[PDB]
Amino acid sequence: RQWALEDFEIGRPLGKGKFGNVYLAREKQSKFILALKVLFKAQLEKAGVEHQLRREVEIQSHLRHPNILRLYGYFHDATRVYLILEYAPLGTVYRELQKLSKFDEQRTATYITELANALSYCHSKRVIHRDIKPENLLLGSAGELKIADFGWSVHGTLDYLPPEMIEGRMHDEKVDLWSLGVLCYEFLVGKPPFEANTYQETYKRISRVEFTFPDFVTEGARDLISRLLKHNPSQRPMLREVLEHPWITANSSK
Repeated sequence: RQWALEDFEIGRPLGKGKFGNVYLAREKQSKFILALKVLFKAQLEKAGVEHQLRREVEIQSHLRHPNILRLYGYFHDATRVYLILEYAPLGTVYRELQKLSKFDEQRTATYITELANALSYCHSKRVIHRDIKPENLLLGSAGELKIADFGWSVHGTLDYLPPEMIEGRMHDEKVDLWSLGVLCYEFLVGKPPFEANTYQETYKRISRVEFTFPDFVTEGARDLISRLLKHNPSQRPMLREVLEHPWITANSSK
């Protein structure tokens, strides 16, 4: 007996798919614009077990940072689950990548700075993500990056998974440093570093950490990406060392 669908006005469809739909919406009383993610119960319980996608609402809801999409709350009815999300007006980093082909150094460094900050905050809360793709990075009103509520897709690939995870071995917070490296590279080059024609060859490249730089990538960029993509998790840097890297501080606007 709290938040309910009747408390909202529904707008245009942001996305539709096998698991549900997402719509623009506005709270009747307040009239504030937001997004409403509608998930079909017949899918959660069936496969994506409600277990995995449940309490994670309480953990996610407790995350409050300018670079993390806010989850205001949630509610349900007989057949659906409703997530009340912050609305990101400028779209995904993914679409922007389709548009520009590749980003410049100033834009790449700023984005990495905003990500490292969100991730450092998440670590202090004992929250670790499992692969972050360009399509899961939304853009705020001022153009800032927002890491979207990890999970709850409506319908991450092998290209973004660190070695320890695809190999089945143990993984920890250092998985986030590897992600940072795949992204930095993708922003500057236009495609992820281990891309291949088959899952077979992709795995091989990720496993053996096989990547190369086009001629236009700078030594400063090449040095950061190289420090981040270390097969051994322990060799990867702390998030603080990334925020203080000479190439970041030199091209970032903070």
